[PDB]
Amino acid sequence: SSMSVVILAAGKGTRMYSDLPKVLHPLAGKPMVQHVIDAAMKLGAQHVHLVYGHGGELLKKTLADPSLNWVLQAEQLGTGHAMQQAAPHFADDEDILMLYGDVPLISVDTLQRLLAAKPEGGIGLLTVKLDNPSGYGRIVRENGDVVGIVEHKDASDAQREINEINTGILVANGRDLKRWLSLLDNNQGEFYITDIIALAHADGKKIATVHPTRLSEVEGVNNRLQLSALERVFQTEQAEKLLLAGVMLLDPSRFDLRGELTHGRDITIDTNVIIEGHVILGDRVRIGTGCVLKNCVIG
Amino acid sequence: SSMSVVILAAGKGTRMYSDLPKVLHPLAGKPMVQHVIDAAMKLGAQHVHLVYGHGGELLKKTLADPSLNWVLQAEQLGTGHAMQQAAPHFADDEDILMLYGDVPLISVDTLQRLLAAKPEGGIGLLTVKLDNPSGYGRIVRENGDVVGIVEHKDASDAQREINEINTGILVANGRDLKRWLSLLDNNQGEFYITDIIALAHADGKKIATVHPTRLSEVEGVNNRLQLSALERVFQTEQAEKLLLAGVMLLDPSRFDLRGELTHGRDITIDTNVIIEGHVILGDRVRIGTGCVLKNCVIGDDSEISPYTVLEDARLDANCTVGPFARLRPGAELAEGAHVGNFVEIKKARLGKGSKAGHLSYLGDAEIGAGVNIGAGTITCNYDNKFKTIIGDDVFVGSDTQLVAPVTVANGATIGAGTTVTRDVAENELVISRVKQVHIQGWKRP
Amino acid sequence: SSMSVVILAAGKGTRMYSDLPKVLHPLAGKPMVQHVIDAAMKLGAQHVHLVYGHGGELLKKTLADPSLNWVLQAEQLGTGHAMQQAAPHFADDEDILMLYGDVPLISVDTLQRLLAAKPEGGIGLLTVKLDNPSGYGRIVRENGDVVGIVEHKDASDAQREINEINTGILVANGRDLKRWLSLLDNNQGEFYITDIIALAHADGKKIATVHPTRLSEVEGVNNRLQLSALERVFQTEQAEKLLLAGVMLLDPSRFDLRGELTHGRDITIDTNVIIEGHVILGDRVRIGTGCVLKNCVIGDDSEISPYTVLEDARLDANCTVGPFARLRPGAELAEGAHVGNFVEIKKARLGKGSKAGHLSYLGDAEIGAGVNIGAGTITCNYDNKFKTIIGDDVFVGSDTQLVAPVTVANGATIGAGTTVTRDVAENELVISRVKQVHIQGWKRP
Amino acid sequence: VEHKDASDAQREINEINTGILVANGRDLKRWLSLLDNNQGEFYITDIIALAHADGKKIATVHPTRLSEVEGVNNRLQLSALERVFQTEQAEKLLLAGVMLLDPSRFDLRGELTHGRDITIDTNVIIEGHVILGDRVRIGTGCVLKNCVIG
Repeated sequence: SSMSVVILAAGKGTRMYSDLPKVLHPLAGKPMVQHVIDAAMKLGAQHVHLVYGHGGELLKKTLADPSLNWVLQAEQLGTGHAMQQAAPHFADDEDILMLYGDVPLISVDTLQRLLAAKPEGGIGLLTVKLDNPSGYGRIVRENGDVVGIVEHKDASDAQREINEINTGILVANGRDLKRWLSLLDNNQGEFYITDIIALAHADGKKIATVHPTRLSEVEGVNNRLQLSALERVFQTEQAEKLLLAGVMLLDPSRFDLRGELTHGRDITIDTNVIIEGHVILGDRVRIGTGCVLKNCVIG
Repeated sequence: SSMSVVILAAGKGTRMYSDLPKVLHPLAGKPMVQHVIDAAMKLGAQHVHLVYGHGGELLKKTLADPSLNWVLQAEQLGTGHAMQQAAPHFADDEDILMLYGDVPLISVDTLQRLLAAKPEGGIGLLTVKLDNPSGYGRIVRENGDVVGIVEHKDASDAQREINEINTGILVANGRDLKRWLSLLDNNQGEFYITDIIALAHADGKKIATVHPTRLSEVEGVNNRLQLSALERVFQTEQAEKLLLAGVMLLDPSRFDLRGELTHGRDITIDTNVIIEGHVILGDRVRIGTGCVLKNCVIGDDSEISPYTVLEDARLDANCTVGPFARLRPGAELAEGAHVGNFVEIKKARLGKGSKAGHLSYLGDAEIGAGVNIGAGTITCNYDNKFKTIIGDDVFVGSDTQLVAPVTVANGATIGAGTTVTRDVAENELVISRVKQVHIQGWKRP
Repeated sequence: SSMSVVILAAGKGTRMYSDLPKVLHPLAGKPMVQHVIDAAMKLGAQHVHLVYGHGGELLKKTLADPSLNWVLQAEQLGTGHAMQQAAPHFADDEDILMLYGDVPLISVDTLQRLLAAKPEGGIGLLTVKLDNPSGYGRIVRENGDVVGIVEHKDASDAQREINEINTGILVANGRDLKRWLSLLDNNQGEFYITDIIALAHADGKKIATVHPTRLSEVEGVNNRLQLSALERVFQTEQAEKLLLAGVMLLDPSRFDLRGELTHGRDITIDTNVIIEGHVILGDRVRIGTGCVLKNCVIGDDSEISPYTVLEDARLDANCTVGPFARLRPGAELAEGAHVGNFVEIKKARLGKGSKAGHLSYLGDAEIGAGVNIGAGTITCNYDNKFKTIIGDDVFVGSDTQLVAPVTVANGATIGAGTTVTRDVAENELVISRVKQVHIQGWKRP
Repeated sequence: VEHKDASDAQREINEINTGILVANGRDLKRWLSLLDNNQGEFYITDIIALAHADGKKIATVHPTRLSEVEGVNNRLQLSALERVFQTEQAEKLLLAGVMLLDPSRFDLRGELTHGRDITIDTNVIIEGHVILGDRVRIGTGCVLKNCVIG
């Protein structure tokens, strides 16, 4: 079928204390936002629309990627407003999926379930039930039926018990989406993207929901501590994939891959090895403690 | 107001198997007991009384700290007895807080709550409820009211369910405290400090309690395994504080700070870096894997490549050093200077945009701007030690030995494999040139 | 009493993707199966019978161990069938315990409980209750009485709730065992070892059960991820044992022991140290970050600075080595000797208080006391290899090449950049001195 | 919130409205005739939000027994309340010194004045106002209505 993505990446990463746009900050040595692009590419995303506020120039700079469709924005005034700015860019015959540049770990499977649980003329919505939901958007169901999202803000004591929350990731047809959008108000002062849920049950459409398989898939980065946790998660994952594919790591928690590792059979890698760029290792290679390999072929 | 502290540190750290007094053992490179002193200082502690049994001499030795009031002790015979020995030292108008030298992680907030929940003419007592309380002192309340402490020892099956336990940390007015103390018995054979709780509800005073925010604040060290757990806790804490303040750590669980780190903005530190003493890093500095920095200033935009060691060294902006570089005290790099692999620098300055790329040793050297130090160059500066000086735009060929004192003026060039004993003049070339000698068809052994 | 063991190790480690037999894969640098042998040895195991399918030749090869009794096997057709192949090998008067070559962490205590809870003419069976038992063999009890094992396969929804599962480890008398075995069927197509449980309650014998104290004792390795988890468990264990026995590890999760560590008192080991072979460390030794020590003796009070590698090397007391130093077999430091950065030592001795500080290679050398080896000194000892000898109080200038065989007597001095082919006499100075040649106003390319 | 329009999340709210409440007559006159009919009817429920509206505080106490707020819509419900009411009366007489040989087979429909050490056997009914003196015995099955027994 036909499908495009939009990556929201316009806020101020104030708590990063950085002169570099938050989304450009690297995870396993590559911009958070490239992980999201990469994933979009893997979906078959026909076009990728990137919405940004400040940081514009060196955003499009540090991201060559001449294939992208950039979308300017006044000055962060509404997450929904942002979604309006790209609205005129959605073909009516294509699905439009919404992602965030600071949520780098969202897996394809979880998105390629979202795109299957989308009800014709409706929304596919990603959700997660939380241990402690003590500050997020509640998923408000009636008979287990999604009707709309409640901000932790205006949430009755009764609602605050709603474990299940909004990841902010969702789908919808481009036509239907153009619709639901520019029919929303500003009476925080901003426009909430939340609303198009009730504004969809409004005109009698069904909003389905799938869950990500890992909590980390929907973890957002606001600061470096958060990013470092995601780095570790990402590295543990890579390490376990290499272990299961036959590479011996003498300590997978002291291993780092920042790129690609092609390997043959019966390789041993000791502690504190870092692999950057693209490394090709043949059969029966041994890498001792502390080695750094970047863009190497080892026979 | 007025407030003093007492640090108990008299027991035998037998399970440390050490010739060093337990409390002197370092946490993040500093004596357990100094963490406690430090904290006391941060309270405004007017005086600090330290009670010790054995280890006395090298205790007061390894702790200069001429500001402290030391208190000897017969030979560990009562934790309460210990508290008696410092009792005559408490002014009646001041609060007296009690801490232990082997509980290094106790936060100020937790103590500066204890000092607020102290009831006039009474005790402020720190407590913690335990997952498994299977061997500690129970807090015995009646209507939620603290009345006294029960040792796990003499504790009914019913009492043993009391989750909440005694940290051993508490407050009280110096006057009232002097009182409650020397009114206790020895009928374990010792005197329990526990008792002054009931001996306070005795004369109708109220004993309040606050809790520490982290369990680790009241963790005691009896052995090295315990100390290592606290080291990790302490390091995770520091690491998270640097992450939240804007420093990127590529793996905060493979990071160690043993001292102080002043930093600017957008710094990256890769895995397995250790920071000792006081390190100042400017904006946009990158530290690669495995580097150890001790008492260093690194200027904006410098890059420290993997496995580089620096101590008492200075880099201006835009310098590059490593991999496999060793900078010793006095090592100085001017703006945009480069030091490469297998290079050691001691009491030497390498001027603006100068390069020392490979296999060199530079000590006691003043080197100017735009200088090229070829691979294998050695300052042969030991015979005290003597000074080598090199001006701007000098080219030093590979495997040159500079025999100090020697001066090489600006624009001079030095051929490879040259020994330099005499001074070199501006733009002069010098080549230590011999004649290679030839045998034809030589049979190699 | 009398007791033998059987180690099952015949399956295909397909999910290891390896050309090496699964059980030979190392845990802390030694074959999984050797951990099991080791343990068997510690039981007093009179004989050890090892059952294998493929991988035979290099199994018995990579395992010298001429003490073992090998048992071939058609081609993995029954875990019970395997147990049949060794059946004719069990003496009727001895107990026979069953272990698996890919379960390396099984402790002696757990086996030396199994061997105590064995009912005369019956089975001692190791079991574990699981958080999630969602695929293993259930232990089926009636009145808490073991009657037989159910495969997750054929297990009613009701049975699938049975937390307790089969480790596959068990005991039995050799006589009784020979019995229960060859009375089983093949009607998966194979023969299940499971059955001899019901086939024991059959002839009215009691099958007892003990549990291992740690889940990891019965963890099986099918792949490398699993093996790495066991490596970490094993290393944490070793690290904690060293901490409790008095060694300070600055981060026990970045420590690795692959062999044996004998140690004295008050040793500090910083992060990312690896210990291989057998290492002996004296009192008060310090090992810095990143060091690798293999088969070394380090004397009291020595300091090994960061990123130093040593193998088959010896340091007496008070030596200092590193950072960035490389000691190879035969490297020996006498009391208070120092080796610095970018220095390699091979079959060489550096005598009392001698120094080799920078950028040097010393092999096949006998160097005396109080000797100064200048920066960049090389024993040019390869043309077999020849011996260089240097007495006491010798000064060797920087970038000297010592061309062996050569002898430099006591008190001699050698100028910088000197090639030494001939012997040097007591207190003689030698300077390989040429003449530096001068061009004025030279235009550098 | 009426059970009707109640989110799945709200439906977890255990605490419910008895429909009993207080308020000043002045304030009450106010809150009332400021309500709509847009079930078609006017809900008394509303004056709660229409009170938090003009910034007043609505407190709440609970009854000590569930039966205090039990409503009768049918006779089965009424019979349950009858039993509750009779158990209560019976227990009050037991605690005040009257022996009932089976307080679950006793019925008081009115008032019983009594003296000391009275025994009442099973299946006695007391109607109107009955006065019993000390040490009176009433056997099984008796019905007393508006009687004085010495």
